[PDB]
Amino acid sequence: YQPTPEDRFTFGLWTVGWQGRDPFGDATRRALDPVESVRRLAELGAHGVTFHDDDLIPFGSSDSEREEHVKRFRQALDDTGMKVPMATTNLFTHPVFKDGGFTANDRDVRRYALRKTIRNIDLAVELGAETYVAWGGREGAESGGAKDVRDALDRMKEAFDLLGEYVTSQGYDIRFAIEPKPNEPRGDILLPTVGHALAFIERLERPELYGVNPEVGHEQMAGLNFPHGIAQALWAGKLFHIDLNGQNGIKYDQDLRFGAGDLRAAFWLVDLLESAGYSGPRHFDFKPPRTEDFDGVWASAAGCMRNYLILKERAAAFRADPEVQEALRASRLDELARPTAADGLQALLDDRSAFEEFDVDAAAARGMAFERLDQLAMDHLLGAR
Amino acid sequence: YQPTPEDRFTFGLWTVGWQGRDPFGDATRRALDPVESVRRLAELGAHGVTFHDDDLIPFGSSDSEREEHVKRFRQALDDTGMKVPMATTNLFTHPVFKDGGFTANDRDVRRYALRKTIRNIDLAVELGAETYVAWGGREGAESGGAKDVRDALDRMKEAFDLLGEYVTSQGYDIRFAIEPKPNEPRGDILLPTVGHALAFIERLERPELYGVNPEVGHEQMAGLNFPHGIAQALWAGKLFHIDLNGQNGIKYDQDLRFGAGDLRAAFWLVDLLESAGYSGPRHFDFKPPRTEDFDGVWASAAGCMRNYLILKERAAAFRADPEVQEALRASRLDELARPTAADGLQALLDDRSAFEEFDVDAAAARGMAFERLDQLAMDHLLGAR
Amino acid sequence: YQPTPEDRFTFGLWTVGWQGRDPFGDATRRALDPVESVRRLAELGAHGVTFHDDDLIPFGSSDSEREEHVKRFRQALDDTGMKVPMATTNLFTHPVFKDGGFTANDRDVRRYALRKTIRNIDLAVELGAETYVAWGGREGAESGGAKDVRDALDRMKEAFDLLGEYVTSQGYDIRFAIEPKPNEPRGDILLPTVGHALAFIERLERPELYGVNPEVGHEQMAGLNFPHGIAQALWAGKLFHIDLNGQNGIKYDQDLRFGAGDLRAAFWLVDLLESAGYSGPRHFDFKPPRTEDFDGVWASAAGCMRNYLILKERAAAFRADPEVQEALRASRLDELARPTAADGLQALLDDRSAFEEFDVDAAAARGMAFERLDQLAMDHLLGAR
Amino acid sequence: YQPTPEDRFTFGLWTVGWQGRDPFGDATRRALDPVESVRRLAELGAHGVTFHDDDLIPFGSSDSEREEHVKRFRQALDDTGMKVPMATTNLFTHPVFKDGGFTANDRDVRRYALRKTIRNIDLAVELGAETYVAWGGREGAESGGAKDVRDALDRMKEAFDLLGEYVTSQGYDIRFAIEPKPNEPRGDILLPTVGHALAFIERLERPELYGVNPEVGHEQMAGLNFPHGIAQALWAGKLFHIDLNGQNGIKYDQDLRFGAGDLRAAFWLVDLLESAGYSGPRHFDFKPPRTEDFDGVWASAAGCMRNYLILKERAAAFRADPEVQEALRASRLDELARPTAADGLQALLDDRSAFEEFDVDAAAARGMAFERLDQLAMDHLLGAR
Repeated sequence: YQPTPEDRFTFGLWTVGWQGRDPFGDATRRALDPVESVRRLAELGAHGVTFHDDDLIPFGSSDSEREEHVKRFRQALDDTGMKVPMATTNLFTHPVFKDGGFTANDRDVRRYALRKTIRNIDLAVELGAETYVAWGGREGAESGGAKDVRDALDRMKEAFDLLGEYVTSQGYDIRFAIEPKPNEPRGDILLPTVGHALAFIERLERPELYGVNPEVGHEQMAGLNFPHGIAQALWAGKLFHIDLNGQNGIKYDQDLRFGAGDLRAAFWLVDLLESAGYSGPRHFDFKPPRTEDFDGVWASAAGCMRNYLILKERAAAFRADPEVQEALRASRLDELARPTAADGLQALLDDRSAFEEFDVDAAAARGMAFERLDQLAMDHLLGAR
Repeated sequence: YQPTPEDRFTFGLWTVGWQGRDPFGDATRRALDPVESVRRLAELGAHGVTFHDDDLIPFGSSDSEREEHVKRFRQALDDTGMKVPMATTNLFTHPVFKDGGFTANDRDVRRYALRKTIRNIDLAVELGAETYVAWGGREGAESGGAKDVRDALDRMKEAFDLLGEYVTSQGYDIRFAIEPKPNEPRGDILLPTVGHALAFIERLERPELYGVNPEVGHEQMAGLNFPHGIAQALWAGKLFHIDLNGQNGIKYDQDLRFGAGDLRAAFWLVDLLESAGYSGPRHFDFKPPRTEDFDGVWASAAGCMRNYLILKERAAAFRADPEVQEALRASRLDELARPTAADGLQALLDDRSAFEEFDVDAAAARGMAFERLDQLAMDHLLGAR
Repeated sequence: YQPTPEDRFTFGLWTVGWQGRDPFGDATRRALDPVESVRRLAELGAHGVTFHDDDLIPFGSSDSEREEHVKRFRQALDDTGMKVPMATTNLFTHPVFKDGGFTANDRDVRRYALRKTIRNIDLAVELGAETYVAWGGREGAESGGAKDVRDALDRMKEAFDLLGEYVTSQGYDIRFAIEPKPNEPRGDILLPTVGHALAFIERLERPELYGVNPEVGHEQMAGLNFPHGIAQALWAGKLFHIDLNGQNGIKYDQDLRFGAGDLRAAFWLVDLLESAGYSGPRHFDFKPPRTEDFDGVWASAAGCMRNYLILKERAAAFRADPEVQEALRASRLDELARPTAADGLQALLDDRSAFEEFDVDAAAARGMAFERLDQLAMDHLLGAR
Repeated sequence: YQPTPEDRFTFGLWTVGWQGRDPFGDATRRALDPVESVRRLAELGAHGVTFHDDDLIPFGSSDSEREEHVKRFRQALDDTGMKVPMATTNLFTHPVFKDGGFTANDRDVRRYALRKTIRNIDLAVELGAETYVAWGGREGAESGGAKDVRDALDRMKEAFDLLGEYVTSQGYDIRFAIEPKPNEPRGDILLPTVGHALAFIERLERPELYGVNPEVGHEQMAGLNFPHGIAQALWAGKLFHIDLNGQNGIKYDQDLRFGAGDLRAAFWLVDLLESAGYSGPRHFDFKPPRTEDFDGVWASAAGCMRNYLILKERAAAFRADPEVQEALRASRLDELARPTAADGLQALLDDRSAFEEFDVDAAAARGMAFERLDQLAMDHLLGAR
């Protein structure tokens, strides 16, 4: 189950680079030079890497220090053949963003947030990124009176419209993806789920430039079904990027390697992405646990890819199995894909078999056969067919 | 804190009428005649009542039995001055709906679901209802292979488009409101949150005819902030109706009386609805606990209204307090309501005070004063000012 | 992966017999005769069945009807070789138990609860049961003032002491197991977790007669790690029985078949039970989803056993793998099993290598190698070694 | 609602001293000198302060630096009249504790953990502390194979027994309190709830020296009822200390000021503590949100005390109200406090009114009147009587 760059696996600099600082503890690992992570990831079979501005260029860097950090990074990409398909802005770490970036109560902070983002969009484009992600991790509140949410959504819309105006005025081929999260580090975060982010996009001036970048662990922190949220995103044509990791239920954001956490959810996610033909990066936004040394870091990253490729094999075996195809008909998945009333409203109204002469008890007695189908899916996942 | 019909408080027949059957227990109360609930509610100060088809007319009723149930009900409304502002369909109780109504795998069931709904829209209109609610409580799955969610959302869209075609062809003045719930009775329910429902509406043929009917306990079962979800719904112009009750966290749907559960969330919800000038019904979808006899039923219903009116007083006192108005400026709520960049993109790009000469440390050091503001809100809620 | 009666798999009458009534829906299946479930389970390879009094003998049965229900049941057990290793009382379904059985506020109800339980202990003993389970599903509250919890725990202790007095006075070889659940059907249930139940047992007059009967889905409804709770129960010598099913996170009690829900938790549970040599019944307290007809019922039951036997194979393969044994040493699982200070307190106090000359940075730098170990566990679970 | 030192309000150095570093963000406030927090707290009306070793004496301090930090601190206590009723060890921050302190897999780390704790027990005693708290925040695991929980509980028991041996050999008047938490910073933490900690104490060599120190937000992170857990702790005679804060449901540990989060739970907690006559410190383990400057820090701390005193008034008014005393009898709270069968087992067995002639339907029909009682409690909390 060896990955190759064709599998389109990508990683954040901040993932394998996480030093292990948590709310209750100091760093357990030294900082990684981005050039070293690029080389180590390429050896593992990754396709590319992603970055926040502040991961690549230390906050406060002079223009000259900046050019030198970019130059070194670009040499590592050239040396390894690694791509940079996605970039993003850090609008959460510096104290200035303690009440948000785009929806900070302080107007000067909001204007600053926008300028910091625009600087990084120019960098992302230069590096070849196709998607620019926005995670508004500080947009939200711990208390009810601190944030009027209608006014905040006005400010959020204003920020994203200005960014769309900038990209279109520059003629850039880059699209935006909004990354929802329900809470942490704010007590509640605005646009908390895939659904909220999708609904919000429909009110922007140029909705076609924006999609979503959902994350496994994020939707699971609201106890939601991640494959169901991804199916809605695909149905809307808005899955621009996806972030893969593991999460054990509703608690703090664990960022476990992909495959860990809810293993059956990972299976159904892989089945969906592969059968819908999603062609974007498979990006891992995870943290090697702070229990690990560098060897455990690389083992953790390698495990992300391995688990995706194992699940891909099992899902493909499941859908290809004639016994499963027969079970899917037994469960009327074929009838779910047929229109309810392609004959139209009037014909439906006139159809006595739809109501007056519909035998509800006979219909009610038909079993759905879902448990046999689900055990076939279990047997395939476990290699017990 | 006495309600009057002007306060627009409404109740489901199925609320005070709940017999107390739960997953582990038999009914503890006899059935209520709908006419008796209408009279008892009117004495309490309610404005009106709502119904599922099957609450008013027993499933399977002949055409003549039907006319007689409607006649009696209409006489009680005339006798009391009670309105019927909202109605809905039961697409969840009968075994035929065990895999859904609009998104059942069986096509015949879906066609049946539509015809059952249309019959009840004609009734609702006759009774004067302005909103028709749809809660797809059986639309969903316990296992991954049982429901292809893209095909299900196609079927859901098809159902709602047909309903919009029917209403517009009949010239009815009625709008639809989708009621999201994340789980229960299905393991996961499609359109699980306010956000998912809003995003879905934007893909229907006539989005202007559809809004949301969120419920307190429903969003709280996903651990989400209910006032934040309602602010997004209002921002989108889609809050057509609202359902009020109480819920203690992420667990089964408790349907406690309004004010019970998360009391501070109830406060912030009332503050929002009143300050945004929401003019729709305040509907209570709750269950008097099965511990209660009929006297406890009416005490429970009366408590719903009482708690709304107490919270309304406290929220109004909060916003009117000059010391709070001063705290809100101290916290820059006024600056949140001002555009970030009404000067436009180019002026922002050229503004050195937004980046090159922005003093990030001085901005970072400004406290937000949110804790003093939140303690003023606590003191007002508790009458301790 | 074929079960045989030696695997000690057991099922509740009420499991395969569940008619599909939920809070929002009518039954989808006809009632099963207990004799038919005994025969169908035996054909599937089960070892035995369990029952509440009211599953076997309809509530209110005359003494003669009772003897006849027991006679028929006993003939089915004789015909099939099925055992009855556990029994329990229904103290939750009848309206009289709406505020509890042992901790009802009404003293007459509590006395009734005790007499109903004692009648069934005599039956259980006659049928050969070794464990008598108590699930206090109605012991709890929806509101704070309704139940003084200290007085309720006094009543709970009094009930269990009286039961221990009865069993010992009769010379019965039966032990009790308390089954904790955090909520549902009450808003909060007393003794909500394995830990609470264990702590409570230590205050009974004869603690040696009582243990716990934990359930997968129950602990997971509090977001707790089920294998960790079972390890504490085993550590205390109190795992008298166990109930196996599946649950997807914190929500209503789903009662999915075993292996469904959190699959990796099921793996770690099986690893623990098998390696600790638990010798009690593997009992399934699950519900075939109401989507299913009778064929789906039996497929669901068969899947419970199949998934246990697959997980047993994978866990045994994991622990037997020399590469895993080597990983476990790399992670110092061997050092965790050695006493910290068998040399004693004074020697520890005098040992300069434990503090004065302890090199904390060198210790801090050692990686734990947990991620390689966990990927070996994933590869074994998935058959990808 | 002005606190005075008689109200026994205490605060951790690390509470008002929290610099605002979170998983996603840098500090927003400068460090506080402990002497300054002592003075500022005393002006606010606090009774005392608590500390981890590392809050008072920077990790790695030489013996001389140590004596000087203690001297300064002791002068501030003398200058202000502040007490130190509780102390604790930091076994979570330094990287050496990344896999735990008492249950680290590495034996050398465990021995180190013990020696670090013992050094601080001598300090606590010198400073006059009556309770020594242990929060094993790093005792736990992110993956199943990393920690054998039976062996870990052996190591945990061994650590606590050695500490009890030390205290008794020194003749110290200090008792221990175990502080449970379900998760964070480990994926699952050992002894995750009040119940688990209570059950564990019963297996130590000298159980009388150990109790619990539960925290509001901790139990609520498992969705449990905090007042119910405290009632069980009181019932067992094990509530040695308590930590007060606020938490909005199941998510990361928010540490909001007391009264924030679940306000009705705070009310019922205060009612219990006051009516049970708990005489220990009311300690606040909270964090002023990182949005705040120093003025917001002190406002936040003051709000903790204010909210306790408001809730105390309302709970006392509730219990004193003749209309509530009458409601409590209507709901048979008086009958809950009477023994079920003080007449004994045989008399119960012979009592035909307990079964043979018990009218279950008449008993079933009695309403419990809980909703009227709960609305009286709401009216009292809100000052709307």
